[PDB]
Amino acid sequence: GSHMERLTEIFRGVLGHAAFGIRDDFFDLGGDSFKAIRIAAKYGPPLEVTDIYDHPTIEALAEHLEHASSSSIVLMAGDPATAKAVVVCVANAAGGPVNFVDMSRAMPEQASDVAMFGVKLPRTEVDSDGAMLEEVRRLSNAVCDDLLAATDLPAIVFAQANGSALALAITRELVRRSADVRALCIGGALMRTVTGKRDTRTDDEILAFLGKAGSTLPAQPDEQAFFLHDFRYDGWLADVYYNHLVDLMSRGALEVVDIPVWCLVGSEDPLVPNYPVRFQDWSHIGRPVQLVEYAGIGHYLLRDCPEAIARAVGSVWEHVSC
Repeated sequence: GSHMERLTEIFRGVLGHAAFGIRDDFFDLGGDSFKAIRIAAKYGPPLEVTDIYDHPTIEALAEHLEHASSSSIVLMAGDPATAKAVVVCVANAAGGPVNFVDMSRAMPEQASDVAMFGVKLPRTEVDSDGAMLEEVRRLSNAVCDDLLAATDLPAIVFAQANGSALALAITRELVRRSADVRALCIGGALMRTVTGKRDTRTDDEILAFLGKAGSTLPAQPDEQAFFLHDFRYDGWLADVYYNHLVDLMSRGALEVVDIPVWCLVGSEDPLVPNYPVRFQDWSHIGRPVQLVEYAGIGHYLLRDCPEAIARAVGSVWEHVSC
């Protein structure tokens, strides 16, 4: 029915109880990350997960929906009118712009000149690896189109682990169009040099992997279902694109871009513990390659030191300012 009526129905279904009003905070009574994703998915397209964080009440959220407006990116910090550069952020598997919330909230104090856009992951249904590669091309072109229509500022591409895959695509597209790309920043990932295997693991094996990486899996089976759908989809997409790039390398046909690459890694990351020798493999994509090492931190830099990641993005911009 109405905006607030659908919001109240979805909130009562997702939170557990019906004793809920339109002025109560979403987080002060059990709301979170997964529940916000589930809410944004059930409500429909025009609601984004970040709008629940900027508007954790049903009335304010419905007002936002009134003057709301489809884009492939979402503005998270700064304003392109006053800014000197923009940063396009791609999240890890099962993620999205939400992953950068904290980081965005640190940008005004760590990179005041830089605006932040987050890439939305539609997860379009496809029936083949070739269709998946066509979808990677379509999505990278959509992100580039929306970015070049949103701003004409120098652009930095930031990637979170698995998101690196899509990030690479975007960067390369932006070079084909001779757009103003000045840096590729990648967190908690390494360039893939060998053809990869497809993810045939069980849900429990994924839970163990995420425990090893330092993350817990949600308990609600619907939240788990959405998380695992997105996780396996993103893994498939990234595997396809990295295998394409590795084939290009095998034949010597991967062009090196004159764009610097920053590799931000936590020192205690159990997923890339061989980085001291492998981080330099980003030379296949761009040069020079710079390493920033965060001591005592694991894989999830955006969870454990988001302010420092904003600081790294500001540093990258000032390094490529002139």
